[PDB]
Amino acid sequence: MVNPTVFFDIAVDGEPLGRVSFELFADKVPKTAENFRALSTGEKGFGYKGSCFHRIIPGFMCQGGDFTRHNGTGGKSIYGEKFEDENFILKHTGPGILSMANAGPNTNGSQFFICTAKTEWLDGKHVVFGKVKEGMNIVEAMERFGSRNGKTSKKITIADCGQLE
Ligand SMILES: C#CCN(Cc1ccc(N)cc1)C(=O)NCC(=O)OCC
Repeated sequence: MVNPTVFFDIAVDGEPLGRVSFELFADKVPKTAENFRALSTGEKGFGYKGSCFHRIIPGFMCQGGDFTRHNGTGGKSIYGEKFEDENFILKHTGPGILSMANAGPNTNGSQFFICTAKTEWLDGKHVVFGKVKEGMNIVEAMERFGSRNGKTSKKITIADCGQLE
């Protein structure tokens, strides 16, 4: 019944930066939380380890999770290539919100974003499923490698990831 916690160890051109951990709201969005959790442990045989943050826009969000094409055009969920929008109970209330990227209704895969500002205009369009627990400072450090158009100035990778006890 306690919401799960997952971590990401972040590197910058291969050099360790720090760890960000996330509370996944499995009490409110279990299907979506489970997908992110499993992708984070790699227990299905695929997932986030080694993948990059391909789009980082300071004052907006950091986006990653495209472990098949590395640029925002790929990824897949543990349920198939895509899955439905589970619900929109949770809103984009400020920095640290963890939400699913998508390409239209009912097109969730593996891509996600971490907000670094309130993004209210995404409410009811993107499924919010977690929040940063520890290491928002590390998110803020990653954010400084982004740009207005989202292209990063150094390669930002998930060097390791998994589930915390
Ligand atoms: C290019 C590209 C990637 N992409 C389209 C996309 C997203 C998720 C999945 N599974 C497939 C395509 C998107 O990034 N779409 C907009 C979005 O979700 O922004 C969140 C702030």
